[PDB]
Amino acid sequence: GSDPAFSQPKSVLDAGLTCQGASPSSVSKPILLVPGTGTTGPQSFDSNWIPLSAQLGYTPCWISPPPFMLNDTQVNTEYMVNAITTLYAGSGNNKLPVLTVCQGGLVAQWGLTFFPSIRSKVDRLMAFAPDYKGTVLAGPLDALAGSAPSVWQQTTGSALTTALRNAGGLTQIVPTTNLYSATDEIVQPQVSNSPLDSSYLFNGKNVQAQAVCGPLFVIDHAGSLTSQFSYVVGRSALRSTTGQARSADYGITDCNPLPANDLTPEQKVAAAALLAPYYAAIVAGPKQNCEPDLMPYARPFAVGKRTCSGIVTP
Ligand code: NI
Repeated sequence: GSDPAFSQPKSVLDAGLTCQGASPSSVSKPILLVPGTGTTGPQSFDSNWIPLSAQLGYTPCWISPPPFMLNDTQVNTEYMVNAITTLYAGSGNNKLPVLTVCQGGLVAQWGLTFFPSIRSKVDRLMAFAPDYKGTVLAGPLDALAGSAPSVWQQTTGSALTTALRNAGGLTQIVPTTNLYSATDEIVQPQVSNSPLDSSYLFNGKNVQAQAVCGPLFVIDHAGSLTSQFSYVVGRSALRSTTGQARSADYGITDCNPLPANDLTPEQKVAAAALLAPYYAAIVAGPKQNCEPDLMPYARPFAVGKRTCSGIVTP
């Protein structure tokens, strides 16, 4: 039951993977970091989970799909599937955690859905503000002529989010923890604490910040990745014997929306001013006049949706 074929040559996918202080071919305790839209690996995790996971005993690794995750999401997924295949064997055929933010969570779940070979190679998934259903703040699909391919695909009602949904991709495939906020200014809707939210996965550990820390708790898109509450939740997921964050680990002791306590003062300042969410506004990306066609492995699950070739059919 082979994997679908990569549209990209494997050497191009290998050029996006980097382990801090080790080689991806031979590494002990790796963790895969998948960045958000408009960012590279370092731009997303420089001030937070690259130094934080290193203190927890992991070798930080990450992918940086070019250019800044603005290309087709299904191509960004190839970088991740190649990265886990590499890191899993690189640690001697041992599962590894994967930690994501924004489109990274949608990339992680796309790869787990359509590339079965990696499903038993990810130990657990820890996703901060993932947009599995996309976002409504991306505008209507009929006013994005020229916008980046991934911006088309993360627009609510896209063929990509439709196919992921109908393929069974809104169910956790490996042990997953999703930490998100109702006050996410990038990903909406996030207010229901229910399967209506873009970050919700069926059977996962879905942690909406306001459900733990109260409705008046305010935490933005970037804060969802760097807050002390995010660190304590993220650390519970990684150390858990269930592979999901445990409600007994974190609690209301931890409801602090500022950069993680174990960060340095320099790394706390950089995390409190992280503009990566809005970095894309200045970066030049690809041009796209219609939603990118779905790869043949996902086309059946979005029948009736409109992409560049026309209305998808069986
Ligand atoms: Ni983002």
